[PDB]
Amino acid sequence: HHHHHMSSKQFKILVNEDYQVNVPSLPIRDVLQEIKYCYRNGFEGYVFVPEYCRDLVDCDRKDHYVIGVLGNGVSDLKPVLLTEPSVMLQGFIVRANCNGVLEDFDLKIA
Repeated sequence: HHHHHMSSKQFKILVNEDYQVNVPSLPIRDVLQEIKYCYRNGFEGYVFVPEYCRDLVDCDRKDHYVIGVLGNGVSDLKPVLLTEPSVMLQGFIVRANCNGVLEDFDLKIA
């Protein structure tokens, strides 16, 4: 029998809705390892950019990946391209040093 239990972590991440940022992207194998690192150690050095603010994110390697946040409630962390069209995309967690506001995120690995 299935039994509901907590299987995700809570993180306080800086949210960027105001500033244009140029961010690094990675090959898919490296982003999968980076998502494991962040799930264990947190998101220092990262900001979350909501999907409605996607035009704020520049990148020199559009063929490579960033951290995507997918789904409602408990969101999944998955490698995504910045052009990801999924209607389930909440936003991106990208390396940046800009100002923002603090928000809570309930996350697990895809």
